[PDB]
Amino acid sequence: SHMDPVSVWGNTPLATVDPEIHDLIEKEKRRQCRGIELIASENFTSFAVIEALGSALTNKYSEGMPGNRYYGGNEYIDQIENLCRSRALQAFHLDAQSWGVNVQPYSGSPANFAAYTAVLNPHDRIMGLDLISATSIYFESLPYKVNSTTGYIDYDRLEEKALDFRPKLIICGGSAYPRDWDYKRFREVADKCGALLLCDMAHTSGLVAAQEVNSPFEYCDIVTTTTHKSLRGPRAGMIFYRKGPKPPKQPENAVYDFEDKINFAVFSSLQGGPHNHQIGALAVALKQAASPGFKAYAKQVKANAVALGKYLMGKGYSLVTGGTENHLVLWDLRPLGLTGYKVEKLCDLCNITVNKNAVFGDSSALAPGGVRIGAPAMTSRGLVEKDFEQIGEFLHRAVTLTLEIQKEHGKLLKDFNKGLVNNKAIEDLKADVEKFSALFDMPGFLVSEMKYKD
Amino acid sequence: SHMDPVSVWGNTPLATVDPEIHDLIEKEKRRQCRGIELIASENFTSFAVIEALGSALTNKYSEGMPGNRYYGGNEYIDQIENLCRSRALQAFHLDAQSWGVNVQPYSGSPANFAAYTAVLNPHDRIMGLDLRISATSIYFESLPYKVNSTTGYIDYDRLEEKALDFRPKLIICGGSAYPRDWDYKRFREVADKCGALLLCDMAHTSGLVAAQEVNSPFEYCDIVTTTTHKSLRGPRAGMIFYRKGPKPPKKGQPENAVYDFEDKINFAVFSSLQGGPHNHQIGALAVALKQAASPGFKAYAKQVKANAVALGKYLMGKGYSLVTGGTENHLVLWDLRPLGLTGYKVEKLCDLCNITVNKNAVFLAPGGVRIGAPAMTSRGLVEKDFEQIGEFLHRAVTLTLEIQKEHGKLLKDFNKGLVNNKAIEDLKADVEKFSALFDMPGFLVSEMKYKD
Amino acid sequence: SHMDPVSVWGNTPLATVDPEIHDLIEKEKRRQCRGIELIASENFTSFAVIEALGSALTNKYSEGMPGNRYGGNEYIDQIENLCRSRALQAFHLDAQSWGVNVQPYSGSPANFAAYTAVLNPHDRIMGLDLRKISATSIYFESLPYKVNSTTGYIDYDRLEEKALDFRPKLIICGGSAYPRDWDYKRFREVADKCGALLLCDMAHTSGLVAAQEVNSPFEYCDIVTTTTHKSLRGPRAGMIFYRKGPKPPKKGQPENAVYDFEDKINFAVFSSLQGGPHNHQIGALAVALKQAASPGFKAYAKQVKANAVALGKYLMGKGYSLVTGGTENHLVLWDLRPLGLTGYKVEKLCDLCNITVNKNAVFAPGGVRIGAPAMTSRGLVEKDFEQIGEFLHRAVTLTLEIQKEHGKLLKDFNKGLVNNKAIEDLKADVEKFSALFDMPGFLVSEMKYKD
Amino acid sequence: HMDPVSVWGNTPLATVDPEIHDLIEKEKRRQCRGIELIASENFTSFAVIEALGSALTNKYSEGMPGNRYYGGNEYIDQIENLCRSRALQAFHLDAQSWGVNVQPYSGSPANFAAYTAVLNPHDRIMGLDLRSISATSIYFESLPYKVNSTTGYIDYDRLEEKALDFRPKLIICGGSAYPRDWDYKRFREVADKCGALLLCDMAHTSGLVAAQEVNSPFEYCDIVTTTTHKSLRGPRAGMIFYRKGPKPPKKGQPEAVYDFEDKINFAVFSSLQGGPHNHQIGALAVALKQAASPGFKAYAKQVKANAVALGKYLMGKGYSLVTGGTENHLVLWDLRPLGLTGYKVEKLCDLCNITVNKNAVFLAPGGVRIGAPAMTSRGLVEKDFEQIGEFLHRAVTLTLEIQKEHGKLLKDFNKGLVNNKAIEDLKADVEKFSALFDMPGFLVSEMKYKD
Repeated sequence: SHMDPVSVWGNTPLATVDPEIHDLIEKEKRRQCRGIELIASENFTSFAVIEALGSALTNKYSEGMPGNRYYGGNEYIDQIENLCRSRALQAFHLDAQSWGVNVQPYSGSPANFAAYTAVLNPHDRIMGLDLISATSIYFESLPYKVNSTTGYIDYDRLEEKALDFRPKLIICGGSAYPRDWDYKRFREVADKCGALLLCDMAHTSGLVAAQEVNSPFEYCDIVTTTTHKSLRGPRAGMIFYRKGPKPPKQPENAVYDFEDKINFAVFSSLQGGPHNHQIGALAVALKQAASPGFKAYAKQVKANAVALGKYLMGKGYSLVTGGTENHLVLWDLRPLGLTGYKVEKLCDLCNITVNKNAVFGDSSALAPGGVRIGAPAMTSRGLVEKDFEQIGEFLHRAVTLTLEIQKEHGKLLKDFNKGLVNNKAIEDLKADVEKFSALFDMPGFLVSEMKYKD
Repeated sequence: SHMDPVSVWGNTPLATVDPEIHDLIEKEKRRQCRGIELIASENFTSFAVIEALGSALTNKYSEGMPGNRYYGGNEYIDQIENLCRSRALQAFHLDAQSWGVNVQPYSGSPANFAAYTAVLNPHDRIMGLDLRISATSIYFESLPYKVNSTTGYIDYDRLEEKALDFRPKLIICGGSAYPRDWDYKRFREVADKCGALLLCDMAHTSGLVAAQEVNSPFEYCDIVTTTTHKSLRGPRAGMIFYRKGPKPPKKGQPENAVYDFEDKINFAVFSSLQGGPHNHQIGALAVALKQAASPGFKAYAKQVKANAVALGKYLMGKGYSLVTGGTENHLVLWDLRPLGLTGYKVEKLCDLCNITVNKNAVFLAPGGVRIGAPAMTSRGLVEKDFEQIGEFLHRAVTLTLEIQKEHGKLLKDFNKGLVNNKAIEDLKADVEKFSALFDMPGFLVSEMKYKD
Repeated sequence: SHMDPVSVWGNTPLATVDPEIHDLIEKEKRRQCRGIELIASENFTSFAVIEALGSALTNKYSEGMPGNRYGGNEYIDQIENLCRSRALQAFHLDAQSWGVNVQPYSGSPANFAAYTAVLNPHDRIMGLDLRKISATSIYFESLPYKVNSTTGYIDYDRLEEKALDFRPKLIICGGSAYPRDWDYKRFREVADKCGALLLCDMAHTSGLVAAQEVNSPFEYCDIVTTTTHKSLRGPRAGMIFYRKGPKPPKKGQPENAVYDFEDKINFAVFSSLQGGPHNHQIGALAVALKQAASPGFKAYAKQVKANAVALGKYLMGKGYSLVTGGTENHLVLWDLRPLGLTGYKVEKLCDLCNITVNKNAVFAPGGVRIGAPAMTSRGLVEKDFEQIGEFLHRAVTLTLEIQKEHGKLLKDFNKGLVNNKAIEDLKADVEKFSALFDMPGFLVSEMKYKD
Repeated sequence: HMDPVSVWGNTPLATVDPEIHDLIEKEKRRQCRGIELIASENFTSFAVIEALGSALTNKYSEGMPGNRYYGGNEYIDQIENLCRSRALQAFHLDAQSWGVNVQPYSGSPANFAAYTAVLNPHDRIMGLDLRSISATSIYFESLPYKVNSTTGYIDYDRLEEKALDFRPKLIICGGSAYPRDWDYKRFREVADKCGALLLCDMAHTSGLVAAQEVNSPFEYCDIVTTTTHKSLRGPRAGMIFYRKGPKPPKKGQPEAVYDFEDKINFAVFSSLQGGPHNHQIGALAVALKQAASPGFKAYAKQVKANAVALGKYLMGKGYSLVTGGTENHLVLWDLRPLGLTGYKVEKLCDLCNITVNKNAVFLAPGGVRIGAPAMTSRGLVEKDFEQIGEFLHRAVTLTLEIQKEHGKLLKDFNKGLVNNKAIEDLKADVEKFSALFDMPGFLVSEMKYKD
């Protein structure tokens, strides 16, 4: 009849209001620190970020335009957003006269689409790596591909394809490319065909901020990013855009027209307001990302991926491009006669989380031939090159086990699956993974206070 | 030289890692519980939802397809999303054989655009209330239907006549400033007459819908979308509900037709989810949907409606004019044109008095103000408190009119009477004294940094 | 074997090379003589036009831009130059304010090149009863404006209200079955209020327009398209007229603004003429346009309008209902609903009686559209159109009888259309009537089927 | 009052319009007193011209395929039905396997109606040398495939990779200047491996195809479109062939009929405002009857032998041909080895009554396109096409001299063309050589402008 008291519904902890969800989060906390997390797009963010994320900021509606009022109901939100904006420019070593940033998109993908909406008309032609996204529904997409021999982006064919196809936009960035990007060559191709040049640096934005990979800002018109990957932030989106005078190519005294179009495109995608708690949490992560500690983290992420890749190749496994210059290694399993799904499935049963991933020369996108392995998340748990060699040995045992099950039971998934049940070798591997994982600290929550202990 | 230990960067609380951001959040925490929050799209959600939001779920990648693995890496998020889905159907009294729900969209707006992508091709015709800017207007062909220019109600006849002429593939109902309920039956008849899909964006009133305090869109609409932080009192997140199973008897329809939304909506959402959903939103939303299904939430929803009614009765008793002369939901739309005031003038002055409202068009610069009850109600306010809010609103517009009668109707001229104004300072102080009397969900006023 | 010599395949007349087709054309020549041709879009063009249509012009390729060279195109260019200048002269247009492109194959592709030249794909278009789902409704975004459902006149206030809400980039005026003139001024005011281009498809009334017997669209429209075989009495061919030169004073228009239609229309037409225009249509149209500028053509246009009025006054005197209760142009829209007869029933009964009309929707199509241009061209005047009025009255009287003795269902009604002496008598009466009028375009003295 | 009907309507063109009469007579002379090497041109038959210029131009029909055979459409429907059955017969098509729509005004609108029937807007299309500015590139997403840059043959491997990356909904084959036959087998392979419909626009060689002198696209394509005036030697008109009946064995295909017919007819009908050109359909029926004649087969074979023989002659003088010769009606002459633009050769040939088309070779056009169909219809044979070869050799020779004596920029180069006795001498031999040959379509003996 009457309402519940505010203290009952509104101030009672999750543990009491919703024991089922609380119990599942606790089980997920334990999962995160009792296995080996090699999903290349995942990180373990800081408690500070998580605290800004889960705060009263989730209550605040704001318009979806860059705030400037700095008074009234938006006084503190506007200040938080101003901090997010400047810390963003600062993290990527950008001059505010030449670069602006919008931190309002909910996530990377709506940020990308808002950017496409700002600068393109519907059906405009777009080229990206292996490019069904809204990108491909509402625009005319055509992929460029890696060189069949080297695994690097085939820049000559990129230029020939762009000249034949005439894209209004060329997208840099990938999810599974283990090398850096020749943004200069991309600029040259884009200039030869009249295209805008945008980088989606989602995966390596943390390496970018740490100046451990080439900066797309040197040559790209627009740079978008999701913020939770190597950046180690909340799940949020950002759009960087050039400001001021255009380099010459073009009418006299041309200035970039990106700012208003992008702000309006984002604004019009933000019905009900942005996630101001994400902006607040992103501000915290951008501060942490500008620190000397974060530069060292980013060097360790690269060093860790290199050391895992050296361990794997030393056992005779094949890496796409024969190594890595970033946070991940792409492992080609075709020379073993294995599918990425099989290795991913058996790894998962041992609490090692990887992603099956297509490799060049795959027949069907239904059966990818590789696995993708990233270092950000376990590096954040404090792992260094030697720990990543142990991870290599865990992976070596998992793939070895996968070969044995396949050879014993068959390559058809139905037959392959027979070797996964009551398999002591799997159970032994899984136990070793848990003992190893349990050796490391965990950011974002206190393992000491977890509900499910060892 | 070496990495910071996990302890240092990773478990240190926000107050030490980032005092500036910690401070601004504390100031914002004070603003939320020391003023009068009438933004119709705002709520104050529960501490429990916030604890789920701010948890290790933010680290978990998932593919962006409805989870069914229940083993391995996704074991626990699959269970969480599964509870979110089932609790969603329960909160809105839906039978799983008839209705499915997708809880993966980041927010309401990409939830809507994914719904449109699933069932429409580019350039298909759409009509909505005041639908033009938005991606909806850019990639589809949109024509607005409108409210009757004298009653403020939706003109159902002109809607039918536009629909018959324009032939939309999709008709959208739901809106942000319409103070009445929706004749969804009529919308269904109009949609059936022209062959349109019928979609409700129930964002603002989903709380009342789940509590069965307003008309259920689900009776008549093919798809219902929602943002979950307004009347529903959840996190900021999105859901897409869609019909499943046999389509109703319809002339010329192929025999044994079944709805085909599920796969199309699932693929469109998945293709909009690069890097995965916000699994912390899904967990926080499963907490809100459990709270929405409580007996206390039905009573919250009745109270929201009663509070809006009673604030409206107070305003009209003072001779103010409300669009349609009352409300059937959580808001009141205040027509300020007979006062010779613009909505921005009241919004501005109110803002300076810690009363947050929204200028809003009525029936080009908006001549009205939208005022919502869900936020203040959530702090426990009842009708008599909304009459006190009414009196605060009455003082603010009285002062607004005084400023305009002394300094002028032009904007720069009006902005003068807003500096060093004792009436403003008196209202502000009184609003704060009043606001400090009420409980506040989500955090503990007691443990706040900036105390009274 | 070897090739037939040129003379055997290439110079032998049609009557020998293809007797079946020859006989078919001769039977059709006879059908055209021995019936009352009331299809409002038809005419009987001149032998001179036909002689230029069927000439060696059909062999000539030209690149498909307005010929300006006057070489291998020396003569086709001069023919086209005459065609353009006669086009301007026939419609009383200053060659400094108007240009005309005469290369489109027909009216439809002319309109679509016009749209292609001034609009982007999916741009919004409004036309009369504009949805047959044409390229206009598929590649652009179309929305009809309509006639007042009670008076049958165009509802100019709903038009404006619809255009303010829909915001067309292009408003098309002109119709196939509208029996009144067009307030182009009001159309311009509506188009100006909503930022729309204004185009008139004057296909049906172009002959009346040239003779200045109806309002001229050129006073107010940006573009004017037309097919040339209707009231204009020419070959089947298309033309696009467009404003050129400085734009006239317009609120919110930059000073010294110019029209920019010419090169976009030319390129759009050129891009649509794969393998070149139909230069025999251009020569034939040149002839028709010369004929349309004559004092005889003005009197013919007056007579077309007098004839449609006289027919309308006759049918109304028998108690029939016409949409808008009359006509101001070449046609009459007969509302058959007060009688319980469908357009198809009246249309089929007339067709059996050698009277060719078209079922037409009115404010199953419940009306018939009847036009005066074709019979007027055989020399018929008002008294002769009143006799057509009587033939039409008899045939609807006979249709109402078949439905009254056999039923309003189609299969039930077709019964009465079998071995009906009344139909046979009406058919013979129409035939004896029609046979006595002259026939342009060929010599009845040389026909194969003179009886 | 109105003119008497006979005065405006039955008088001949020479009386009504002496200006246009004169121009057509001059053009008739230009056609029989020059060398006409436009590969898209032919000289159609008098019999075709008589059906083209007939009372058929007066008849309105709906634009749906005709089936009435009674009343107003009695004879038109019979003409159309003959046209359709003769079209199928001219290309040896089982009427259960193939349908044909004969009402498009011309080739280009036939193509667009085809695309409108089977494509949605923005669907991807691939064709040879396509753009990304026809209505095709404007309303669909087009990407070209190209010929091997060094050999000039279609690069079928790059065609395959391009189609697999681009995923067209429609692949178009056919070309305007490709001097070789088409591997339709390969094209159907490529289309199946990428899910595409396969359309052939056979405009240029449909004459060769009907006579089975080149590969039949009907073996491998879903839809075949054509204009009818080229090698087919008919009227300027268009034709859409579409498959009917059982679909061929496909992997995930229900146990499925072709679905083109109703979609094609509706698209064409929706493009036919005011009705088809029924005189074109009549004239086309004549052309198809003539195409299925044993002499037409001899004509087709002769067109190729003339193209070949002119190729071998120019090649034996040192000139380079794209692909080193021809398998059809044209040769494409690569003039880049001479430092001559196509325009410079076309210009000088034109001053000599030799009409050729500058053409882009494998960025001003680097060669010229030469066709055989037109002069082969005037009866010319191999020895004569070698004489053209010699005329052409003299033209290029004289052109090279002017470029040496005056320069490469047209401004300077042009001075060589003034007061050029060699040019004048060549024109006379051209004209004298032309006068030796018959001409179809009109009697040379009866022209106004005699020798």
